[PDB]
Amino acid sequence: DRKAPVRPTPLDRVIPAPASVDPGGAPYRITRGTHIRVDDSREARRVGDYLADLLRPATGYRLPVTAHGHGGIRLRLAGGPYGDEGYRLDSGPAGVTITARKAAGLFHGVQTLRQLLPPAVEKDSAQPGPWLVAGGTIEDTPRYAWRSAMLDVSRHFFGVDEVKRYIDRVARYKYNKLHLHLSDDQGWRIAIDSWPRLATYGGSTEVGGGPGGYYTKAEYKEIVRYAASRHLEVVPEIDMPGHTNAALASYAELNCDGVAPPLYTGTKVGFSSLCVDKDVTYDFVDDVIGELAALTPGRYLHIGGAEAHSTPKADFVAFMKRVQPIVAKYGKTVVGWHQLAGAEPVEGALVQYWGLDRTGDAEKAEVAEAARNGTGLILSPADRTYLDMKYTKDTPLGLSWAGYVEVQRSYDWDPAGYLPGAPADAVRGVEAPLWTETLSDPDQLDYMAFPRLPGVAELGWSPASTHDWDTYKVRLAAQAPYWEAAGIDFYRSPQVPWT
Ligand SMILES: CC(=O)N[C@@H]1[C@@H](O)[C@H](O)[C@@H](CO)O[C@H]1O
Ligand SMILES: [Cl-]
Ligand SMILES: [Cl-]
Ligand SMILES: [Cl-]
Repeated sequence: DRKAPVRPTPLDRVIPAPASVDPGGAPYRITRGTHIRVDDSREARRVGDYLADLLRPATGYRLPVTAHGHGGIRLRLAGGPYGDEGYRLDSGPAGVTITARKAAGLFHGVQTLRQLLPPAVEKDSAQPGPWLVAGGTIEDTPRYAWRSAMLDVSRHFFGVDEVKRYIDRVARYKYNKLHLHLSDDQGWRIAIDSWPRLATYGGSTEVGGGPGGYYTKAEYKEIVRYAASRHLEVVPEIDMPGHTNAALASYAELNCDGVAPPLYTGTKVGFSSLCVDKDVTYDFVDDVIGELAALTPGRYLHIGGAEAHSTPKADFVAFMKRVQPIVAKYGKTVVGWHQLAGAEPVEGALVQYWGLDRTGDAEKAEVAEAARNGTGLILSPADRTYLDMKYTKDTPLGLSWAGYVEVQRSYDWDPAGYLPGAPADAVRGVEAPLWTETLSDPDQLDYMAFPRLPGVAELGWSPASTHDWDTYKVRLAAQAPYWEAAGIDFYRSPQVPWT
């Protein structure tokens, strides 16, 4: 009875593990006449409609969303110790009630609810159910405020609809930020009015050659809107001064020798660099950041800064000293890869650490020192959360430069005591980046993203006290029938006792 269990799945069997789970009493059962009761507000109905849309296909129920009556499923905004993202979920014969202070909390409660329901809920045609929800109470709040997923749309371009699909994949696990890697050596993916060729030429191809693509400002705006409806704050990244061949190939004047390099379709890194000694370089950066900031309602702007191997150390420092202020000029908070820690991060900046266990102490120290100086840390170790890394030497896709990364390794660590010498309070959260040198279609993205994606979300959300591989793997194994029913391909790791 894998697809449609006789009894409801345990109230605690969800990912991320909730802060508090108190099972008790009989379950709730959604039936044909169930109404979704919400408060009389736009944001309330919004979450209500979102839930109805997720349930209507598999149940074949009407599931009206209204601001009156005593609906079997109620979403209510009220006071409580749930913060901006937490919620309380009560379940029993009397119905299911999700209470929170804000819409994001109700949304997160919905993500928990869809896991309490059976795998059949993922189907597109009416199913028999039963639509059971374990009885009891769940009180949930997040450990970290920065819980993100990155999608590389530069190595291989993914259109608006494919990005929306990935957004829905991550929304399942309460991620709250979407990092979009909009530019690299193989492509520039955002139209900039002041430099039209960046998109039309710089975005004309991708890894492996052939058609590439890019987002018009309208398309980017739609991605931001869709992400916002899924409570994901979009963090756009324009990598600099390295990983800039797409831009360099589009405008000869940006190159130190004044010659535009060919469009790049390979998979190597670290060979490109903006020309630090030219004034035009900074007019370019200002124009791009200014236009990107205007399209970004979010608080952050990622300027990258990693693998600028064609940029002398002194030049890199000088470059970052000059460009960081540009971000604040346009009202945003700068974010950069941890190499920025070696280039005097400005006040309020955050750095994304992608180091490994084997990274030298000197490099780790530089980042820990930045943390001591007030720089926020986003943890995404290359040998832990880089979703493009192979599970084993036999994985058909992905890379292996950071060694192999099985499911347990990706999950089995604690952000608070990860980087030696770094103050725990400097850790803002975690991120799971999905690079695309080897991935060209949505299904391939799924195979490399799952099953490690839920694990990184747990690290960002769950209390350290709930962290345990032996019990976590059981909750992860439980996702199998859901992904199968939803058509989500995933790596059936031998470390997980799949249900
Ligand atoms: C922070 C950063 O720039 N990461 C680079 C990225 O260009 C590449 O796609 C990925 C491969 O796993 O890891 C590094 O080589
Ligand atoms: Cl999905
Ligand atoms: Cl090459
Ligand atoms: Cl390389």
